[PDB]
Amino acid sequence: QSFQQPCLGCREFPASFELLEGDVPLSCYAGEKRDLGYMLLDIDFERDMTPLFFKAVMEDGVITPPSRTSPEVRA
RNA sequence: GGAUUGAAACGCCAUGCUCAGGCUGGCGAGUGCGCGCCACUCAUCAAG
Repeated sequence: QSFQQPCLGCREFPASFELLEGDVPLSCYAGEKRDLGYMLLDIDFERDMTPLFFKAVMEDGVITPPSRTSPEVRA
């Protein structure tokens, strides 16, 4: 169930979803560290919709962004 | 139930491969070559 069909970015790309109740499956990038550069965390809507960015590293295929509510990522 | 740099977003309108042009003119299967040389139907059996 859902309020609306989720989409992968743009509405024309529907996202099939499913709750995961166990260990995450294996990633194709399991043994690799990859740097993706700075990308978007979220839009700080409270601060007149100021975007904020973080540098994305993709060790083992898992990205760990900082909490967008943290004071040290926000303006 | 506020926000997935999102929410909205046609490649779309239309356009003869056509007009046409012998595969033709002509060329003996032909000259010739015994099925032939031989070989008993035959040795018997009343008519009732």
